[PDB]
Amino acid sequence: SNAMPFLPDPGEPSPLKVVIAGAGYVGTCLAVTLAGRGAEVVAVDSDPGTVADLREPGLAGAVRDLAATGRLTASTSYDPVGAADVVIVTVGTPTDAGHEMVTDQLVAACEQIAPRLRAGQLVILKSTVSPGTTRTLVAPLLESGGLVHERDFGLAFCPERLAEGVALAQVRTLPVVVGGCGPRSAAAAERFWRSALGVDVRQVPSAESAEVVKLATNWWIDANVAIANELARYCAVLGVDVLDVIGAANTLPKGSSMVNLLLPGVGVGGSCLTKDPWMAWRDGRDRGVSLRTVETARAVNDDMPRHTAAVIADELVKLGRDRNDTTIAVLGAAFKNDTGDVRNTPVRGVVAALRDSGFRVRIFDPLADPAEIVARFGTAPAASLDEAVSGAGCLAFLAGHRQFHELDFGALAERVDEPCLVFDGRMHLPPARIRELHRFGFAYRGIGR
Amino acid sequence: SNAMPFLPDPSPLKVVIAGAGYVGTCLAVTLAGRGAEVVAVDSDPGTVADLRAGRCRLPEPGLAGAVRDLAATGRLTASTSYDPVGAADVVIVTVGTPTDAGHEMVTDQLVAACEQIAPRLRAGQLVILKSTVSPGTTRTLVAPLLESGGLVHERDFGLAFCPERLAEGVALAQVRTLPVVVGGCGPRSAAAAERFWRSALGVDVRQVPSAESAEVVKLATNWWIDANVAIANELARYCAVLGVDVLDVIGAANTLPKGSSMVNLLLPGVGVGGSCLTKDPWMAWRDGRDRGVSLRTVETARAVNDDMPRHTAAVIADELVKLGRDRNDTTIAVLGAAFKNDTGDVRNTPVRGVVAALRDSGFRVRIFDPLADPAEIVARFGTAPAASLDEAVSGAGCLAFLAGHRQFHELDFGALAERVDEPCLVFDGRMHLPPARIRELHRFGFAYRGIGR
Repeated sequence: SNAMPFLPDPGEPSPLKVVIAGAGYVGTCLAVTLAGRGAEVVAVDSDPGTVADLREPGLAGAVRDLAATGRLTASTSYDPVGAADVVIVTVGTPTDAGHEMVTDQLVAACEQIAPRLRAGQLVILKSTVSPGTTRTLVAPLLESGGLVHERDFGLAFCPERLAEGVALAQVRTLPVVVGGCGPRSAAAAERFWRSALGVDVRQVPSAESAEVVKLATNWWIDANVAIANELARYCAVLGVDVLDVIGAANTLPKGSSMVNLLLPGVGVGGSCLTKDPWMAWRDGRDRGVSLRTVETARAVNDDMPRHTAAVIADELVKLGRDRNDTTIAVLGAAFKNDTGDVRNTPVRGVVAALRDSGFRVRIFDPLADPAEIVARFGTAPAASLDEAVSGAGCLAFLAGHRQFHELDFGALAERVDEPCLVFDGRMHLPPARIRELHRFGFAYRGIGR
Repeated sequence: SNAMPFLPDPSPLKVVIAGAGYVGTCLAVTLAGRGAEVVAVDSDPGTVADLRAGRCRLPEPGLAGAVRDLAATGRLTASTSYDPVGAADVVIVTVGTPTDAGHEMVTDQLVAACEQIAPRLRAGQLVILKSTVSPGTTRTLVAPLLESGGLVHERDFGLAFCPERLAEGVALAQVRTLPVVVGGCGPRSAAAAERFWRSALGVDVRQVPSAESAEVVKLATNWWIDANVAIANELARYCAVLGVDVLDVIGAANTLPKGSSMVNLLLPGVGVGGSCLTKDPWMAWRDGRDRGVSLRTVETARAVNDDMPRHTAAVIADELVKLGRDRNDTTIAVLGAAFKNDTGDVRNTPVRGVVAALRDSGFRVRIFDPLADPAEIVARFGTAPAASLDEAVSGAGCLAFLAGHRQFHELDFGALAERVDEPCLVFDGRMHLPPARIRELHRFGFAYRGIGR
């Protein structure tokens, strides 16, 4: 009979008790941010390794501090759901070869939460799902234990909009999109994010609407990266620098803000950009809508790793080098800068295409695990940066990690084999920095640069 | 004598604008208004005689008045001859650059303009090309033509490209709010062009390393816009099958910072018109193709936006069928024929495709745009428009807002409900009415529908 049914008063002396189902990257970033603001958070993950550890810049140096305050704990069991105020589901939602969502992890998480759910609790789904999942799949699974959503517990979908590399800085200033499965669930979700995170909230009329926001965002990004890569390939045949063009074009106000030509790269990786547009495409296809912009964006960005390798080989040929006298040092293997995730990386495609022509390739990413490189590239990486760059006739920066921008190129020039080509895939070095490389005797070339 | 700069440092700045079209006149009046002496040179004796008398046939708001006043100050004059080029400080080329069926630029007007300017060029002058051209035109086509008279560009005279980024409808009100992109054919030409725009226009300048780079900026902008309207139109068709409002989605998505600014999902519509968006991407595609680069994003964006007029008509007919209406009891009042809101240009509009597709399934269609010329509608749609808003809406079983003019947002829908034939469908194509306004329509007895609304 309450006016605020699914959430206590934010000025309550007792801490807010939060349970995060799925202690992945999104899960841990949210856990540390919530715990840092005074909430008692339990991270629940099926992997015993992740759980034992808990018990991204700034993440490891914040999980440790909050685990010591006692506000951040972890469990393999869903038993702490019963004492919780808010349950946030961030478990994996991978797609199959046919771009259909694999509900196995979500279904398992919901089947475990459902009997432990208590009236008055708030449940937020955060996993990237196909539209209608919160209301037609998740809600009935959570209702098996006798409760009814919106009436007994609040159920809302809230898209994850974390930027890998600057996640902990961006998380606490960015507005949260909230799609409630009803007016009670929508009000509780907004009240939660505003008090627990200190962020603004953008309400949408339904959970479905909030599910579309996520897929529309990744479709927009992936398709704009495709415009940008083709623009780079076009600038390349004109002898024009694409970054000067993008910079000048983006000074024009248009739509809600500015003309926003995204930066080009070596291709697109991660879950978000290579799966979410295909998921929208399949969902649309099953409903009779053809998403041609997705089809084209995915084909354009999937051809970039092979194109990047062709540009490298062509630029090396122009220096009088080839697959017989050049060893390529690939610096950066992750898709996202300031991350070490190589699960789905366009670097894999570049390396494979260079090795397909007959080139000797060395790999070095300072943030990636060596076994992760072995499992993804089939070869062990270089022991250190010096082992990778020594005798290299090419330095291919296929990830723009902070550590690569902090390097001394004057020292590098003394280790590499001259003439050495520096290929700027995802560094996007400014004109002043490019002059430094040439001064040390380096040949500089980039995608549309 | 020292090596000269390509611009002076008491007497007013003398400017000659080759091509007194829309872009030409907007620039002429803006330059003259700030104290420059401008001569507009046009091949059409009609345009020249008008500007000389203070007349302007262009609808651009504030333009015919700006002409009127500046022609009276004597700072704005016009000529059919290129003879005033010799007394000029700065020569700005804004002549037409249409494309053919093959998306190849038709250089006839540009070549004629340059062949006339070349023998009149003197050392130390500044020449700016502003026409939307294929990359490399300033340096490989225009420069040799201007060098026939003995001079050498960058050494003897300044040559720079600077893209036109005028917004039709708010041109004069925005021509000074926007930084000018300057692509010089050298450091001397680049410095003179920046100095010119900063002093003559009072705007900031954005330098790019070459004329080619500045030529790409224009084509990249229109390619980005056209392709981002295609993403938006498909997103609307997708939201439609989900029963989700596309504007709530776009609004929420655009709250995320990304790239240089924000995630910028453009607004959906009934298609794409005008010279810029349907020709500039195809021009880049054709230039890339000749150089071995496939612009697939352009191919898809053009196909997606060309299918929108037919799709919009199909949605209208389907929504009318669901109401219990058909081509036999419904007359459709199409309100708005211009592709751009708060403009009356119907020369290349997706509204033509919608109307034609509705008339292809036997529907009676009335057209009413308050800003468009009636002869412009007759030439494009083959039929005369409605005499007034009341003639169009009277007995209409459908009100299809295919342009979002300010005039349409001001209408009394309580009053329209009494004029239309009930049940009446309001098709929202370009109005983008908020949820509160849609509720008000339902309360007058209107049926409301939009693609992805």
